[PDB]
Formats: sequence, structure tokens, C-alpha cells
Amino acid sequence: PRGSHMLIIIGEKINGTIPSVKKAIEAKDEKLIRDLALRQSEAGADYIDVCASTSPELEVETLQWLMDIVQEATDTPLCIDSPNPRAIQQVLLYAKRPGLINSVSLEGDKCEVIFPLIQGTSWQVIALTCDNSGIPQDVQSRVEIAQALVEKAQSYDIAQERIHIDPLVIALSADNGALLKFAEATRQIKANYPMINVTSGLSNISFGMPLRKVVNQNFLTLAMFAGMDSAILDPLNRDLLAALLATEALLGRDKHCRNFANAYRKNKIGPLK
Amino acid sequence: HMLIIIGEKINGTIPSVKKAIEAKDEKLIRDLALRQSEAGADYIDVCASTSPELEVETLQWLMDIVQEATDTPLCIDSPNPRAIQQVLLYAKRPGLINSVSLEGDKCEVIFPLIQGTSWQVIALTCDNSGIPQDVQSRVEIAQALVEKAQSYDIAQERIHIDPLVIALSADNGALLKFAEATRQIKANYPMINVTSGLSNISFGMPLRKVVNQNFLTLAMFAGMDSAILDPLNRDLLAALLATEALLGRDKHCRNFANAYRKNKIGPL
Repeated sequence: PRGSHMLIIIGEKINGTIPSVKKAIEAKDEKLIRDLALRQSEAGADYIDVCASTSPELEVETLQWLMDIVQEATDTPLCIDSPNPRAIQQVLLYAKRPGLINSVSLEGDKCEVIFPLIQGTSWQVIALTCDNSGIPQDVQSRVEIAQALVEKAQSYDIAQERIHIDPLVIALSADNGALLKFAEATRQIKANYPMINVTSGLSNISFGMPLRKVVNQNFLTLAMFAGMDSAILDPLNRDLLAALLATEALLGRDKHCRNFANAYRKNKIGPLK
Repeated sequence: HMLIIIGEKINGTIPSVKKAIEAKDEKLIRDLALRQSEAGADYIDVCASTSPELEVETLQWLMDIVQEATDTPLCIDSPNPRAIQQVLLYAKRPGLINSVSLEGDKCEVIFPLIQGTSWQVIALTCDNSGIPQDVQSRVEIAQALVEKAQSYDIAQERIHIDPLVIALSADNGALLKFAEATRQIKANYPMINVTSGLSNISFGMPLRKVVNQNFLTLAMFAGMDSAILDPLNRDLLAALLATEALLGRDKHCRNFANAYRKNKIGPL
């Protein structure tokens, strides 16, 4: 298919919601963070997500700390993850090179703050298909919100190719059509905007189910075949990485299956040696 | 509809099974039969894979032992239409035949036997020249099979067309071509079944089990209706059941939650 490319990976591990990362933040233990940055970059991450998950008054200093330790360790660009657009505004200048912003939506002033910040730069943006009413109730509302986001971005000269639209997959336990609806939203959005990226996290699909890792991995395989361009995930999860690379090969994107053969040769997938 | 599972383990190419048939170890065969049905098989494949002169007696033995253990119907697997003729009457109930194609006299022998019965048939998209070289030739051979079948009043519902997936390591469009053939076949014949084995996709690759499992997920999304597989592989069965839920076929994710409670999937 026109415009096929390897899945863009956003490495999720440097997030203060994870207890081990929360403690390293408290200590200014540069070592655990450096290491997460290195190992994710070595596993093929394209971006390193940084999320403070602290009290609001320590968020700006914590992001700045996480940013500095990541960038001392690796040139793989940052994904600045904050729910507070002001925090993103106050840390963007600490990045050595343009990356990804996680995220805007039509809620509040998210677009009004972040779009002028990245206008005229090569920063990219995740855009969630939700607004002041919360999570939309059907496919068509997601597609319409997508259109609204793209049009507001364009008013700041931000091209479709810089936007990763997240159409907000539902828990399969709450709606058995969750993936089917994800694929249909994806189809409509990419038809309207051929140069845009569609993105997702992998874990919301499996809430309320057992063996969540298994459900997440099959979601990833199917979402990829449905047209997903990027995802936020854990590239150090060796079974997930094996699924990801197997699917790439199966979708015809890994010439002679070399990438898969290698990751097997170098022991990055398969039984741990 | 839920993926139809043809349980592949009772096959004399597997050294423990070849041993069992030489020893007449009934217990091993009955165990494979029963556990495969418990794991959700809709059919139990039996394949002698002996010399041609012992094939008919070996199938008859396998069929007798399997049917002592389970009421799940048989899939009689032979490349010799005469062996299938000579054992069909040993089945207590109609099952599946694996397989016919346009080669030789496969259809001319097997279709009169199953005319007027409820036996189903696997039909491979190949002919006397061997494996087709493209998607269109597979699609045309499927149409030729359906027409031949219809001349014997065999409805589309009874047919499982196998469009013969090639190795991904030989052709990096293998899955994409399988999906396109499946799509066109199902478009032309919405009531037909599409079927495949899983192993051929992964020949020549490392971690074949991972490749095979991702193939199954993708193939299901493309419209595959049945597959010949090992339902005793707990990773593959978890993948299979997760994909059924993901494709909206498992009301309230019940079968998946059950299989995890009844410990058919997940950590032993």
C-alpha cells in the first residue's frame, strides 16, 4: 500500500507512574533513567517518552531533569509527555533537537498553547480525538474531531505529516467492537489525510481481561494491518518485540526478513541467552 | 463465525505417532484425540503417512481408535483418493476430507462419494501443473473447483478452499497475496470457507512458532474461516482466542475468560 513504512515506536518506560521510575526521580538516580533511555534506543525506539507524574509544582523541574539525563545518554529524540500544556511550554527549549509532544486534543487550551509553540519548528504532535465533553461516543465523532484538529493545526502551518492522530481505542470488555471501530476510524482518517499518522497505546484495549499482554500483542498485530503508523509501547518486552517484528515481515516491510533474522541473531528476540 | 479448528496432531510423520501406529499404542492416540477436542477442535485430522501399502489399514486403525475417544468428527487426510474411498465407511458420522484439487482424478473420485451426504471437503487451489504462480490463477482455480462441485450438487458451504500460502522467506508478499486471494474468493463466494495450515508461511525463518502465530492473527482478520493447527499449543490457542475476541466474535469475551479459568491458556 502507498506510503507504507515500518511502525514508529515511542518507548514508554520513563514514566513516573511506574514505581521504580517514581523512586529514581525522588533520588536523582541518573543511572536507572540513563539505562532505560539506552536500552529503549537499542531496541529500536524512535522517541523516548518522558513523563514526570509528580505533583504539579514539581513537574517542570522533574521533566527538565529527565530530559537532561535522557539527552546525555542518547540522541534518540524526546517525546514530552504532560497533561499540562504550560509544563510543555516551559520545558520545550531544554530539548537539543526536535521531537514529539504527548499530547493535544480539543479539550481546554491544549491546541491554543501547543500549536503556536511548535509553529515554524519541526516538532511533531500527538493529537487525541477528544474534546471538552470527554471521550467520544462513536466512530463518526472521532473522525470529525480528527478533522477539526487537522484544520486548526494547518492554521499554524503544521503539516499533516507532523501529526499523530490517536482515535482512542475502547476496552474490548466494554465494547466487543473496539478493534473493529478502531480500524474503521483509522481507515476514514487516513483516506481524508493520506500523509497523517494514526497512533495508539496498546494497553487500554485489554482492561478487564486476563492475560492482558497476550491481548495487547494481538491488538498490535491487527492494528498494524489496519494501518497504524506509530505506537507508544514497551520495546524491552521481548515477546511484544518478537510480535512487532514478525508482523513487519508479514506485512511485506522487512526485505528478505533481514531485520527479524538479525534481532534473532543478536538475541534481542527468542529465548533469552 | 468462530474459526473452525482442524486438530493436526494425529499424523504419522510425527515420530511419537509413527511409533504408536507400529506398536498399536491405542492409549497415545486416544489421548491426542480427546485433548485436541477438549481444546476446541471441530475435527480430528488422521494422517497415516506410512508406506502406500499400509495406508488404508493404518487409517482404519486410527479412525477406530479416535472414535472410541471422541464424537468430534474426523478429517481424513490422504493424498490418495482411493484410500479415502476405502475408509470413508469406517467413520460413524460425516466429517472432512483433506483434500481434493484439480490434479489427476481427485475431484472425479471424491465428489461422487460425498454427493448426497454431509461430508465436507478441503480443496486446494492447484492443478496438474503444480502450485499456481500468482493470485489470479488461484482465484480462477477456486472458481473451477466450485463449478465442478456444483455439478455434483455440493454446496459452497461444504467447501474449504485453501489458496496455498507460500513461504514469507521466499516471497515477502506471501501474506499480502494470501489476504488478496482470500478477499477475492470470499467476495465471489460469500458462503465458501477459506482454510490454511499455518506452517508453510514460516519455512526458512527463525522462531517459526512466533511467525505462525502472527500469520494466524492476520489471516483471521483477512477472512480465514478454518485452519489446520495444533490446539494443544497453549501460546497459539491464546492468540487464536484473543483474536476471536478482537474481531468481535466472542460475546463479552466469555470464551477467552473461561479458557483462562479452565486453565486451557495461560501459565500452567
